[PDB]
Amino acid sequence: RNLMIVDGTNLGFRFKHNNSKKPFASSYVSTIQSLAKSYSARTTIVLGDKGKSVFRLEHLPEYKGNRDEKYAQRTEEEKALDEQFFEYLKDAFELCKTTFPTFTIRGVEADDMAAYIVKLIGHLYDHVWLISTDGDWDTLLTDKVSRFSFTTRREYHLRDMYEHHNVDDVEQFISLKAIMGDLGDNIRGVEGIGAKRGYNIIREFGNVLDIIDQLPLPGKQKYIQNLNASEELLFRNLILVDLPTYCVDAIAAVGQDVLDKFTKDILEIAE
Ligand SMILES: [Zn+2]
Repeated sequence: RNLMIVDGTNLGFRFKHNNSKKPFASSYVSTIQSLAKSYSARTTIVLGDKGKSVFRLEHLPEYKGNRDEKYAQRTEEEKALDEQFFEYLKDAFELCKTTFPTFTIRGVEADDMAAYIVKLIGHLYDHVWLISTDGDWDTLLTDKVSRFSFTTRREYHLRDMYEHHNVDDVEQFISLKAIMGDLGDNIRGVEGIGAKRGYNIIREFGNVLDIIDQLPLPGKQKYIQNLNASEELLFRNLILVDLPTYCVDAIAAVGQDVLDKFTKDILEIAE
């Protein structure tokens, strides 16, 4: 029997993209019942997001400050549609409450909880299935932990780290994010360095903490020059992207008590 951790808000947004008018709460859970059946999910855990990441906002005050700007310039109809979605989502998460253990810790991101659960109980199962279209969740991939994106109807395994992410492992994917950047979450990257360039640098010099040791790096390229002055940016981004290493801190940032209850609840389910 396997473990299934769903990315609630993420799946919800997929139901929005398919249709912004029609409610989805019913299909949502049913779809999750189908997936659990297929992946012999003996245990199923639904997780959604609730608020900005307290842990991230600390190391980067402007973290995700771009998604706010986008809502500021939305018309009445747009903000309306947006509000609808979030309503239908709240309903969707309520429906789940009747079938699957659901969780929402305001101030903690979903990936932070999924990563904490994976660590905490991942060993109690034969496999762990992450249900998300978000490839950032691929930082949890192991030979016993895999992801499944509906948008592509494809499942992603560790061996697929290069084709899908331009890197070779979980540590390189973290270093690439920290070096490259992440527009979607509004995280500044080394100006001039992208996926292909970032990889090559990593392949030749190693992970971030290894590249910091070697700065300045040889080369007369501007991105190689920009790199040599991003040390501060690198240390920062690394914390924001290194999910498996900072997930316990990310949750504890909202209370040594909230972390305790969530720990108790998980194991109280994986038993
Ligand atoms: Zn997420």
